[PDB]
Amino acid sequence: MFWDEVYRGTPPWDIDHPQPAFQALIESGEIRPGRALDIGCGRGENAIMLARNGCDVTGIDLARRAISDARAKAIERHVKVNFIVGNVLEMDQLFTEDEFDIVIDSGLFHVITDEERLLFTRHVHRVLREGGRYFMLCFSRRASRAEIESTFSPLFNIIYIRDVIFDSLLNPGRRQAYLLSATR
Ligand SMILES: Nc1ncnc2c1ncn2[C@@H]1O[C@H](CSCC[C@H](N)C(=O)O)[C@@H](O)[C@H]1O
Repeated sequence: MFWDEVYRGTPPWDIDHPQPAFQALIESGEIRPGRALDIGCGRGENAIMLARNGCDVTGIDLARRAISDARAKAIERHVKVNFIVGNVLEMDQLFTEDEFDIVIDSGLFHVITDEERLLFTRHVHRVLREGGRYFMLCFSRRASRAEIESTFSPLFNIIYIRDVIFDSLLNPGRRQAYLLSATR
């Protein structure tokens, strides 16, 4: 399966630290610690950072190798995180509605197929608590912001879309990104 193949190596988003956009949300107090879900969590850096800052954290990813490596990191860093193999489009089998204070999405929405985009937003909306926060980080230009807005505004109250930086292993390193903050 494609995502098993990418985690045979180190893809360009697979940095050795959490994304600064999410870490800044924690360090500024914009996010208050709570029950958090990291969808498409990859090798777990953002989920582990959330857990080290007092969140009760679950991470889900399709790729068993990413989940296994994420568990290894959690053990290495003496942090408790529930890392599970699973499909975000089947979360009605894994989580309840209204369960999570925080859902973070670091590059998952970016790779959801256009056919499944509406189903994706419904699953995310379902597991977010009333008044919870969905944070979605993706690559940015002008139409990138317009499609984020059109995709999420039916189901979510959009709080903001913010220009931020994204760390990567690419040869410019720091790239341009958009951060969506939204509630239900
Ligand atoms: N339907 C799906 N359900 C759960 N995870 C998925 C998925 N489709 C793709 N993914 C996962 O989504 C991730 C996007 S890459 C982002 C990885 C991680 N959040 C990071 O910032 O490093 C990949 O790890 C991929 O395996």
